[PDB]
Amino acid sequence: LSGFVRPSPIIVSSPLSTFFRSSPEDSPIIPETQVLHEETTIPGTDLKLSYLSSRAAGYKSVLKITMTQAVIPFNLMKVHLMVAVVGRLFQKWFPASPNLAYTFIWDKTDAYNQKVYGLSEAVVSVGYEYESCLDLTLWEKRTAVLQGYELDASNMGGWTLDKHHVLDVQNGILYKGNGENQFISQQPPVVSSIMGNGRRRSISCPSCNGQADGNKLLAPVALACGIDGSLYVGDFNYVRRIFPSGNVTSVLELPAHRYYLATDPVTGDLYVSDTNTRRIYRPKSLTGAKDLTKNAEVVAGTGEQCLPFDEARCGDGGKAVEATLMSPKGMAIDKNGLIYFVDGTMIRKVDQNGIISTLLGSNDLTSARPLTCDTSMHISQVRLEWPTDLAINPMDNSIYVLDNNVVLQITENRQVRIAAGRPMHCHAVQTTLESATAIAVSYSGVLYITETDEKKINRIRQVTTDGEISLVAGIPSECDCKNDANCDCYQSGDGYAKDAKLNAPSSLAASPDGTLYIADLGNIRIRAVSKNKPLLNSMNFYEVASPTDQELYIFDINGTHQYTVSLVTGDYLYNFSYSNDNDVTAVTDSNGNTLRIRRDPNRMPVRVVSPDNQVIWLTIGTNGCLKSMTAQGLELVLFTYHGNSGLLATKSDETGWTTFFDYDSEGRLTNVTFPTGVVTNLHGDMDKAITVDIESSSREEDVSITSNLSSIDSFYTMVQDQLRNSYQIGYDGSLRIFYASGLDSHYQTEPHVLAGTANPTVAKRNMTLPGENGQNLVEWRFRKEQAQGKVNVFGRKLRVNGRNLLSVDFDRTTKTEKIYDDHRKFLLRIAYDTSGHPTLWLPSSKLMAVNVTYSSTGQIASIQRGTTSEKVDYDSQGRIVSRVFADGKTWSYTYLEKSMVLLLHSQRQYIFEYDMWDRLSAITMPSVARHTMQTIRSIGYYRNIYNPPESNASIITDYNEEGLLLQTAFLGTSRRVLFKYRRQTRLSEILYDSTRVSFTYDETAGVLKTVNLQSDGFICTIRYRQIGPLIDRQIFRFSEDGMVNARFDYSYDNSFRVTSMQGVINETPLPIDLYQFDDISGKVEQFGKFGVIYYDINQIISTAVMTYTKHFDAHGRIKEIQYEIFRSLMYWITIQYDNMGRVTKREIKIGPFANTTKYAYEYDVDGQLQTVYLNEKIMWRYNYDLNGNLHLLNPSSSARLTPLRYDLRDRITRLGDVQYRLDEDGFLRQRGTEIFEYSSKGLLTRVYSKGSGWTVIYRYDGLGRRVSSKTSLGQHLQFFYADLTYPTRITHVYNHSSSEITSLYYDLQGHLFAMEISSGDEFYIASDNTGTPLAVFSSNGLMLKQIQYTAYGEIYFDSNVDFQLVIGFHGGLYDPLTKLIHFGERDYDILAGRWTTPDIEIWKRIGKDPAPFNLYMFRNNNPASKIDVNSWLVTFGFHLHNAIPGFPVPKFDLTEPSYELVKSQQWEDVPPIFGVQQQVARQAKAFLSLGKGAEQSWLWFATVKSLIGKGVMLAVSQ
Ligand SMILES: *[C@@H]1O[C@H](CO)[C@@H](O)[C@H](O)[C@H]1NC(C)=O
Ligand SMILES: *[C@@H]1O[C@H](CO)[C@@H](O)[C@H](O)[C@H]1NC(C)=O
Ligand SMILES: *[C@@H]1O[C@H](CO)[C@@H](O)[C@H](O)[C@H]1NC(C)=O
Ligand SMILES: *[C@@H]1O[C@H](CO)[C@@H](O)[C@H](O)[C@H]1NC(C)=O
Ligand SMILES: *[C@@H]1O[C@H](CO)[C@@H](O)[C@H](O)[C@H]1NC(C)=O
Repeated sequence: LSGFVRPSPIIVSSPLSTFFRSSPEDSPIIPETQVLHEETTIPGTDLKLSYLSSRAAGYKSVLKITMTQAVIPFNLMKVHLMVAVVGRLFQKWFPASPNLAYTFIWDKTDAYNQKVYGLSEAVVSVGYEYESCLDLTLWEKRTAVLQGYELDASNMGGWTLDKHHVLDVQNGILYKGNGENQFISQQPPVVSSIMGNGRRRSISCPSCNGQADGNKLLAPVALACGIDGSLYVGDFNYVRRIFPSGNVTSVLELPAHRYYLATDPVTGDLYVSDTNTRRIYRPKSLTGAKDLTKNAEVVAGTGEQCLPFDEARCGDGGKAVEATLMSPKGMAIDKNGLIYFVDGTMIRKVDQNGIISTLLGSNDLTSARPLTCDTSMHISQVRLEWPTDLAINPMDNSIYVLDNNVVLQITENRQVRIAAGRPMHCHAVQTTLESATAIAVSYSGVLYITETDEKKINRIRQVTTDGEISLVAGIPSECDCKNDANCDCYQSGDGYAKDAKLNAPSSLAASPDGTLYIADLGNIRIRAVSKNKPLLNSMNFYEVASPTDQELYIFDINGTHQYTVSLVTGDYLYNFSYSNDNDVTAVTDSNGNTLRIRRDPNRMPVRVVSPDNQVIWLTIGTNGCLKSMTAQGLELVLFTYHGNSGLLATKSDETGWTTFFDYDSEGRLTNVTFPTGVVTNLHGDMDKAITVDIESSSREEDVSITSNLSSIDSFYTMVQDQLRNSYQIGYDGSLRIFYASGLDSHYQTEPHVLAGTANPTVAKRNMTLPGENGQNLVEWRFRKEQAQGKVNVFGRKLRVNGRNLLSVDFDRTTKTEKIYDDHRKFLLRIAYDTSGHPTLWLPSSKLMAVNVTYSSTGQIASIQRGTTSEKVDYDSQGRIVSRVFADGKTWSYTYLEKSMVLLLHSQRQYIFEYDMWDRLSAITMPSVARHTMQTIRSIGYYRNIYNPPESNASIITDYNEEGLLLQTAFLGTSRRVLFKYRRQTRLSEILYDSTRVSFTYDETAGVLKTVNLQSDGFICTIRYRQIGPLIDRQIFRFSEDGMVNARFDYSYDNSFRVTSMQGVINETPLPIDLYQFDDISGKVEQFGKFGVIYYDINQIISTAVMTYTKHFDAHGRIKEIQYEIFRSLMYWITIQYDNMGRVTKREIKIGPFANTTKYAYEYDVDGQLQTVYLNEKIMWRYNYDLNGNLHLLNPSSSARLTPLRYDLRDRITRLGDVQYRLDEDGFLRQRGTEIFEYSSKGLLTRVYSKGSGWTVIYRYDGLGRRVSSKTSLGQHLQFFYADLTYPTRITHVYNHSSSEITSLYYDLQGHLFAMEISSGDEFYIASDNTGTPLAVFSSNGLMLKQIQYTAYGEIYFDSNVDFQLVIGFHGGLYDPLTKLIHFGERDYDILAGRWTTPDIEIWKRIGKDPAPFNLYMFRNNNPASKIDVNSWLVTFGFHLHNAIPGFPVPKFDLTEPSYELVKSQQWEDVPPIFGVQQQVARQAKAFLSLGKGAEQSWLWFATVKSLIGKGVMLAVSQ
């Protein structure tokens, strides 16, 4: 019976529900499983709720069973498909057909109408039928996991509370409440040593029958499974029955020593393959007879050795007892009861009677054939080579025989197929195997091949039912265990099976609960690679942790949630009381925030009691599910469904954002309709990979998403028509990424030291640029100090590329902390509150002790850095009421009915309206200037409508549903900026009335290719070049006459540190830069030509002659900028601070031997510079109007009282004699004879003068930056920005009139200190705290220029007006002709004393924390001071932007970048679109985390009851 090939099933399962939004305020759609994830919020507490449609009843798991790729053989016509589930048994007959398929839609339901829960393994039985032998039918059975019903956490009508948790201790699933379903059983398995240690024991065996957990062993060479869980151990002379208890007895007394064992499933008897005595045994008393030798019933062989090779018999045909045998080997026994023993070199059969027969023998020299590498062959025409082991699959009644590293399976069709392994004659069938010394197979069909050459390979690679290999046990070791016998081959006891280091595994055995038993003779133990189980402590809890929130959870006996523990400090956070049916009813935070909740007699929540004593009422549906959350007055959120499916059909807010949802019968979200009109279309389909196709109906960005779900990883795929993103996700969480840019990061997993093996932790990040030196390696080292049951000192160290950076050694002795470095430079002791909050910061080396206590309602109470401090109070709602300071100042947050009135100490009222979510609705000044505000829902986009008082000139920012900006518009002059988006869901095309800035993205990589402004004959194109995502060459090409071209070249060294900069500007190359850094600490050793030495806070940016030191204060800020050239005193200022930190006394001794100059800053109670002293006289005053309007002042050099006047909108009208003109839409239109042209970006473009007759034009790029300034008088400049760490910090200035280039050098903070001209000149600048140039020196130390600045930094004293400087007051670009400081985005006026461009995003920054503000206020009217988070690494110098990538650089600058400029250095970390990007966002945020009302997607202002009402859909499909 041969020539009949085995069938080919094509089966797929459904993917699992482990993909949800990280910060759930952004994305509702995860098209992995098309599961809707929706957040909602309870008032008073940041605790949330969650929706997850995997909990829905209609979420039916799909098991797509297709049968053929139309290659049906000619003699096959019928298909008998059968499906075996938990008690549901489906059958359906088919006549055969090309590409005939079937979809089984499982109800997650037993046939006895039972809600199954947790994991389930349904068995698929694909059966075919031949035309040749109609009696013989095919059977190829597999398994397939299926998700059951998820366990009800809180019985919220299907909804899920956020920080609630429930543990499925039966199936091994942690159902989190945020949306995660941590599958404990799907993790990599746990090694647990269960018998003795590596020491030996002699032959006589004292203490031979008691308990065996530290019992010494002789040589365990064989193991065996059991239906009683009995582990029959072959300890070289003794068979020992390990009971399912502590006690372990002994049974029998006895290469050829290594006998093998067996176990009947249907009976409890024990079988011995004694090779030495040529017999098969069976004991009588397993508990123990008198003698251990005579407890052995012989089965076959009789000791006498049979014939070697003869085909007649060894005693065959007759009785099995009377026959003789030659060299028996390992064996098994059928579920029927047929024992099959290896003897000699062939398989020999014994039935229920004593009869030795043979199914497959050997010595068949008619078929001494090569190994049939493709198909099956005849039952008696197979040669065999060293079987030596046997195990049977009870699912298929298989026979797995280890034929020379190749397991050749034998099924009931009397055929021989390769199941695993490939010999020398020619997936697991693809690979070759070495030193296969034992086999086993579980009850799911998975094979287990141990491989031990005893030289760096002591491992077990499994083979599943498909024929694919996977390393599941045995780490590849480095130390040899043969030669180095004194090598600790035992490592990581109770670690991971991927991590555990074995030493010659001998035998395997598969218990029915999956606990695979490893016999290890090197370290003489019995390890058990079992399923992952949550631990049980001494108090019988479940200490399950997850450092995605840095938390430890503990559970009760049944596994429900009791406390929540912060994982590092071990201090308790939550208290969860229950009802009598163990359902959650109250929380209690460490500050007593008691979100209590009562239930129906049917255990259904109705009211919700908030910690700010607010009741929140709920309802129920006809399907027993929640419909609507209600608070006082307003119905907050409305939800309706699709009948009794439990699927969310409609989501309504309190506004009218009524989204609809559509589904199939299988529970797949195919259409999400947003009330702007933008819908999405999802083509769900199943193939070789599970494919979904999202179709945004406002774009052309159809994303194809396939899913290669393997038994190794879950290798997903994101495709946008050329760009392929694909992520490796391990079962532990080994998170490896294939971008299209060549960047291949790899996250690794480790067990937590406090938690155990039920917890994967990211500790090491591996990251791969496409290139040579693109190998970052940042690593943690977790370590505790254990003392008497509890953790005392938990330490951790961040390490990049080998060496220590930060020694975070937390202590629990007095709840202190010690963040430090090994070189004794850094020190920061942080004492903690008893409720788990950092209270007192104690740094050292002339620093200040910041102790910060906290409110009893939870929030902050008072910060105090020594003398500088402030105290606040609070209502019952946590609202701050008064804000007193340390200078006697005090603020009054005097609330009203849902509106706030800030009162200063000088009677200025800020009337703020609010929404229920506390957005900005209307803002009233101390005058009657009412800023009424809207947020509406239009066709395709939101509109944030701001309205100035008595104005139709509205500024309106338009947004998508993701929250990307679309359209800003100034409705005064009807100017507007359009954004067009291309395939990589990013900004492509700017458009404002003449100008087009076409971005484009690369096809293979996906980086920003071009930045190409086209406005006029002026062509402004910018092209890039990278190593992966990090730039190497940027190209500046122009096309007009005078303007020049530039191009820069970078270099990296074994990190993401920009090492050497070299560019060429107008065909003139520059000498290279040397940014010599310090990766021992994160410092900066040298840069350019300048050397930086630290003295414990201090800086000395010195050269061999030019020294620039700074002596910081006791408060962490700048205090004394001393500055000597040729080691002689040339410049030193000192600044002493008040109890507010503001600058008070400024003794600027500028000049070598000349007269000193000093100041004094008399502020007011409003906290602003009102009057300024010179050295011995008052010389300035500054009055202010009701709205912070500077309306009387002293000028630069004159002593007049120049009046100023203002209108409703705080638009400036007059400075003394000259009249200003700030127009209808906020742009500065006329200053005297000068009339401006602002652009639609809010950017100054052209300045022309009618009277004085001189024009200034500012050509800008597409990034909103300043490129070139051309005056009509002859000064013609052009800028170039060689920095990418600070992409607005300018570096090189081209001068058309002199054909010379000025290179720049800034300090560590950002202050200017040096200028080198590329025509061969050098300057040594010295700057103040504000960052502005005061003294200009040559290389000879001569004062070439001295400027005395006023309170707003316009010149009233100069030593030379010829040598001008572009960079002026507070580091911005100063122009002496147009009298305007150009910062990064806006333009400050030295004459007006305020801004010119009104901010739009100031309302986002003032809606959170209110303050004395204005639409044009400069530095909160504090024009000489710079700055609490109370501790920073940059203060003691650890500038870890260079060491650790993905970390935000401290932005100690005022020049803000543009919106399109932020998007440019954003390489591929977009706001996320798909759910696998939502998992890499957690493991990049929680890894980078070094320390210990809410909002929406840029919905700034208060909501409007718009035209699309609450309960109606508006849809636009392209
Ligand atoms: C919870 O555990 C208790 C004992 O620990 C047990 O009696 C009870 O049946 C379990 N289940 C529920 C739902 O209370
Ligand atoms: C989903 O949307 C597409 C296109 O609008 C439509 O053809 C399809 O019928 C919709 N499906 C459901 C279930 O509403
Ligand atoms: C990091 O990954 C690269 C390639 O992805 C590999 O060559 C290197 O050995 C890895 N290093 C570590 C420490 O994992
Ligand atoms: C802050 O520290 C000082 C001494 O360092 C102590 O007297 C004072 O009580 C502390 N205050 C708070 C609120 O911790
Ligand atoms: C540009 O060159 C002219 C030529 O005299 C000079 O006066 C001016 O100061 C230069 N400007 C800069 C910024 O170097």
